[PDB]
Amino acid sequence: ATTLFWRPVPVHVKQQDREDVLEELTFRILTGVAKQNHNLRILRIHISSDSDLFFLHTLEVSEEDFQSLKNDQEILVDFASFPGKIISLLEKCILAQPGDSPRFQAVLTIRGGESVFKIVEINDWKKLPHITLAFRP
Amino acid sequence: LSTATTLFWRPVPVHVKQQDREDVLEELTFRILTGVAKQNHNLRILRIHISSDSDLFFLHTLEVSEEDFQSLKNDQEILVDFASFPGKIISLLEKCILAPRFQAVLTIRGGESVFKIVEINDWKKLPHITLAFRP
Repeated sequence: ATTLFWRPVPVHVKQQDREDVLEELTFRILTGVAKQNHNLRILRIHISSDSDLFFLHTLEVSEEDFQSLKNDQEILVDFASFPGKIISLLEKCILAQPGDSPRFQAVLTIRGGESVFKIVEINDWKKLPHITLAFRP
Repeated sequence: LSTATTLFWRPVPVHVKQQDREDVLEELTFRILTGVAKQNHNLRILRIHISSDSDLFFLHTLEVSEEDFQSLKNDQEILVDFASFPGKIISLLEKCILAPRFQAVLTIRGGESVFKIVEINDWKKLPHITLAFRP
């Protein structure tokens, strides 16, 4: 395994039927091979809280899974360059300030068994979805 | 319709996605019409017509009544109102005409068609607007 990213990121957490709450969530991005298959390279992303044990959101994307994600999210680069672009988007959310425009925000809509993570760019008339991922508790 | 005003009427280079085969680049005429339907509580209506450029053509139409615009406003996470919406769309359409960073994309989704304007950046096709049209 290789930790390519490990630091807190400002995320607007949307709990079920509860208004948005800005929280500092820890993001761990790791790479390597699959546990039950060393012929398959995988990407693992961990969303956690330093003040909650039950708050764990994971996401595994293998090079096979990426081929569907590449078409779904309309990504131009390859699987190797994918974690870098995620890190870049996560960096913008960290450096983002309530005054500047356009502003990048990290959003996590949490439900039962599934949670949707989004990073949007808020311009003058719309929120532009830079990335959309699905995480499991 | 009362006080009808055609805000937009010109062909646009559109990438019409083919499924089993390579997608084709086709010029489609986009018409944006706004007006007042006094038959419906004087509520305003926004019509967008997409048609191919030939004597034999297809016609897909999108209608949004102003009280229904909040549905679209929620789906696409739009921050402006019904009146400011056409201006943003026209702006994106013109960017597609000029050369490519911005491209117009039309794909099939069941019995409907999905129009989309994307911005080619450094790693993906950033969707600036996604609309559903009905034949």
